[PDB]
Amino acid sequence: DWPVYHRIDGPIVMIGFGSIGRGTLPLIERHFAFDRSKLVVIDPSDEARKLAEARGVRFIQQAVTRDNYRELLVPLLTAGPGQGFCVNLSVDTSSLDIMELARENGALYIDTVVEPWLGFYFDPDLKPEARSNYALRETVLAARRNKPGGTTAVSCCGANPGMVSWFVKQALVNLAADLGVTGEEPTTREEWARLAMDLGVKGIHIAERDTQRASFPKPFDVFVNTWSVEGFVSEGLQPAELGWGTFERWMPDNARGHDSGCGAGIYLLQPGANTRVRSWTPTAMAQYGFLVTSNESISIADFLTVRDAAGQAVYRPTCHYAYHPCNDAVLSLHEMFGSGKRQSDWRILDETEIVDGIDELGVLLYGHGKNAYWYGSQLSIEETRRIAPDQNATGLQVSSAVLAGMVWALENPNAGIVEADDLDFRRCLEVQTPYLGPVVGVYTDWTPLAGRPGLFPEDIDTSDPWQFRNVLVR
Amino acid sequence: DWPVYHRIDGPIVMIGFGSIGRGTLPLIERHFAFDRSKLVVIDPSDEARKLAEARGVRFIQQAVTRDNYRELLVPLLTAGPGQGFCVNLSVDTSSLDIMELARENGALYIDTVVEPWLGFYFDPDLKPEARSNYALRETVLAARRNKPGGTTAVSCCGANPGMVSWFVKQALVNLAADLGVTGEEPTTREEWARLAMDLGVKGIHIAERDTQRASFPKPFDVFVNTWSVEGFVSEGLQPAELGWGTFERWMPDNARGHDSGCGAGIYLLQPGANTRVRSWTPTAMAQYGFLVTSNESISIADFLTVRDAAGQAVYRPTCHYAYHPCNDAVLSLHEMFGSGKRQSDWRILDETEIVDGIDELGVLLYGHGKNAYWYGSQLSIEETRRIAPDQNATGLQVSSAVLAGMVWALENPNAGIVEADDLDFRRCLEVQTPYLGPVVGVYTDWTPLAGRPGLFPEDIDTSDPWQFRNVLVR
Ligand SMILES: NC(=O)c1ccc[n+]([C@@H]2O[C@H](COP(=O)([O-])OP(=O)(O)OC[C@H]3O[C@@H](n4cnc5c(N)ncnc54)[C@H](O)[C@@H]3O)[C@@H](O)[C@H]2O)c1
Ligand SMILES: NC(=O)c1ccc[n+]([C@@H]2O[C@H](COP(=O)([O-])OP(=O)(O)OC[C@H]3O[C@@H](n4cnc5c(N)ncnc54)[C@H](O)[C@@H]3O)[C@@H](O)[C@H]2O)c1
Ligand SMILES: N=C(N)NCCCCN
Ligand SMILES: N=C(N)NCCCCN
Ligand SMILES: N=C(N)NCCCCN
Ligand SMILES: N=C(N)NCCCCN
Repeated sequence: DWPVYHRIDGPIVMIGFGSIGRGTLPLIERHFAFDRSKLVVIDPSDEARKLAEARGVRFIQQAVTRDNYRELLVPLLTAGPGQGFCVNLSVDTSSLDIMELARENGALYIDTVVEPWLGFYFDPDLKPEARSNYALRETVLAARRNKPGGTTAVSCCGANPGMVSWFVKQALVNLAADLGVTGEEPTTREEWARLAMDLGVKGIHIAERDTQRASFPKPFDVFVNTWSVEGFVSEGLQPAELGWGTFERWMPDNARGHDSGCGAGIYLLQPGANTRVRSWTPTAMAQYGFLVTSNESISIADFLTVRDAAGQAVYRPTCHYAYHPCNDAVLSLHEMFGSGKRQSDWRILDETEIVDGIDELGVLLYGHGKNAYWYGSQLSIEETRRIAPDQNATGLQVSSAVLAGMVWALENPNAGIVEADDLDFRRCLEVQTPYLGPVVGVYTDWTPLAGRPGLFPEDIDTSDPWQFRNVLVR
Repeated sequence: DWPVYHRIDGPIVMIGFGSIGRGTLPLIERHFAFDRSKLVVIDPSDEARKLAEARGVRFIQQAVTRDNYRELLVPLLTAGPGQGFCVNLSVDTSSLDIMELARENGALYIDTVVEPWLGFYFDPDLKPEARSNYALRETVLAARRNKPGGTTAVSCCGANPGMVSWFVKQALVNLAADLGVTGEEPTTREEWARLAMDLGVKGIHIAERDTQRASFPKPFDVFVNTWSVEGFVSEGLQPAELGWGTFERWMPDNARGHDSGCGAGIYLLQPGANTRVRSWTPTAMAQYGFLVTSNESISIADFLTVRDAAGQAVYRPTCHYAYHPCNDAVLSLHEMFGSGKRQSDWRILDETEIVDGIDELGVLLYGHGKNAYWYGSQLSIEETRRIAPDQNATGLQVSSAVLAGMVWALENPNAGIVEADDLDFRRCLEVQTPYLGPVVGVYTDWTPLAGRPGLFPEDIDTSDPWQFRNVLVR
């Protein structure tokens, strides 16, 4: 039967019961021991309430806000007898404030995004830089500097960000092995960074192709996606953003850096979901991805930074998302950007609506001696239905990563604020792999210069195919 | 009972029997009197042969080429007893050479594109300028200067180019009435051009939204369209191209003009089917179109040019395509450009495969006192099936325009080389209108600056919303 990893000896408070909460709840029930009445779900949606009622779980129909979160969450998280777990799978809530509250009260915490309080983005007073995931991540880094150690809080532990950090580590190990480089895997951050440098990894795409499709065609004036529409649109309207590698010799005129912080990022003064990059996955082969911001674009580049004695970066990989969402989401983006406004309605595809497809999600490491290597999951909707209820393949990659991070947090409960890059990647993948379908590593000789130049003049760098100059669609 | 407009007493030579030839043959049979034995279809494909044989029509299974066209076509065109009609609905053949051959032999001619001989669209030694539709059209204008008058040959008489020239005239008439501009309806080119000028028409989009969709979803690695895939891809890879208005104050850095010719055009050093423009149709409302080259982008701008005594243009409208094809074609373009190569297979949607949808095709005249006015057809697939066989809504708009052009040519058989702008628009619409479904005019207050500026800095011209600077997606 399914492994029960740990007893949770306190309340389990799940904030949000949308596509990911719905997929995560059954895994929590499956893999942890606890009295059923310890778990409570908080979400303002009537749709969510009705579903929770049908699952027989406690439900509080309330939006968590800047004004109520202390009065609501402190009693719930401290109900006893021991340590509770705050599982934050919401939109419109501050990850940082809720994380800090959980830690203050001795509750474990996990989320899948650094989300701000409602109102953050649609404010005309914010400069583009302040709307970046780099800036949001810096709030978490500052929180950790201010309060080192303490109760474990896992930031950004979904599929991507989250699982893909573990895939990067596995991929680096595999690349070394494939070269005949034997000897123990890295143990420390510096050793991981040096492995990437030593292997000559220039950069990393989070290279994803979602091929799920529904039994109904995309409706006019409806945004369709396989996970949060609100979340995807919000991030798609944030600046295009990337971890910025030391090898890069060019950036766009509308690229900007940061005065402060870890030093690993740039952003572009244009929306990520209307920015295309040339990328590749095993099933897609060459494809366009959208350069949507993501926490791990920064966090992986930061993690794999090698510095000199003076503290200047001497090696860092480029890292960013290259997302090809499901076809109906591609059409939804074309519709939304073309109309200059959000659609009147939206829907997230349910497993009962999906006729076939996979969520092919992995990491594409490039620039090393074997050109490019993609490592990741090819989870199909058919396999998903066999192994976990109430979610599609996109959802299961996320919910199983949350499961893995929860196991890690329960196993390592005094680790302070951590990102997926800080966790034991082998333990996490051990927990997650039963939910990932085929997990494979594939080399390719494809580069962004394949077939170029064509019929028109292009500004390309033929000396270094993987330069962002060649990847960015201009 | 369907009107039988005229008897055709000579050979009817149909070159090409793809989507448009298949839709056009039954209209020819319906609306002209002739012995069926006098029709001959020429196409290299087995598929075409089998369909022709099923219709009991003479078929010759040959590709027309530069090497064979004289020896192949002259006996067919001159078989008698009367004047023949060459109906050219092919790809990979020279419209100019066939048209000249038909004229030399006293046969009427019609086509829907200025096509070059096979090999042109991918000659690596061709400069971008030479790949433009402006350049191709100039070969036709030069032919007309060399041999004025004579047997009628109608160049570019499909839906667009073709029908939309007639819609522009009707739209100018309607605008004059609504804006209270007094004067007789124009009856010469110079009078039409002066009317556009007097109305303050800054520019025109050929503004199209195809919403046809099939009973099967888009297959991976298959290009799907509602008319020629080979044709659409070829034109999509030609430079983005537009008739260039005197009101325009800016053009992009990669825009180029022409040192000779009618003077009406610019092109961009990028492919038209990967170039987006902000546009509008009644059903789509605000949408992206692709800036795919089209003969009428140049021909309409040229037709509506007012020159001073010295022969310098003092008024000319901007004119270009803003094409939103069917959703499966949108996905096909994303796939093709994203992969950097044509898909391995393609298909044209048959009426038997299409579940619903329309081809909304009209002209959007902008910059006048009522902002913008769209005039055109909203033909549905359901109506198409009721009124004409063997074609979808896209096809019927084209085949019915060819029919109208044929009627006009028989009624005006010694008019020389003409474009759709040169034909009697009321007569042509009288023939075509039974096949166009709802034909409507709609005003809108939408402009390309709607909702702009937004989240990010943009290079806009706030003084004049309709500037290309604002329309082009950059
Ligand atoms: N790291 C990853 O791989 C990854 C993947 C998917 C989603 N996410 C993120 O996970 C989160 C959930 O995604 P989803 O697909 O379940 O989204 P969803 O849109 O399906 O659900 C969001 C849910 O949060 C709710 N909610 C809104 N305001 C709230 C508030 N004030 N308090 C409590 N709940 C509130 C909605 O009512 C709702 O049911 C999103 O923030 C998201 O961007 C991360
Ligand atoms: N003006 C408009 O509105 C408009 C609209 C649709 C199509 N078109 C144009 O009409 C033409 C036909 O379009 P379609 O949808 O029927 O295309 P299609 O791709 O369906 O058919 C083209 C046909 O030409 C053939 N052919 C190829 N090479 C040939 C040769 N050397 N000699 C004779 N025949 C040959 C194919 O075998 C074929 O059956 C295309 O050139 C096109 O771009 C114009
Ligand atoms: N990383 C993001 N920007 N969003 C989360 C995407 C989840 C789909 N695998
Ligand atoms: N992941 C990093 N960028 N740095 C290491 C942080 C370690 C937190 N305990
Ligand atoms: N005008 C073109 N570039 N192509 C012909 C388009 C036919 C769809 N109405
Ligand atoms: N349509 C033009 N641009 N000029 C007028 C041509 C008239 C051909 N008899």
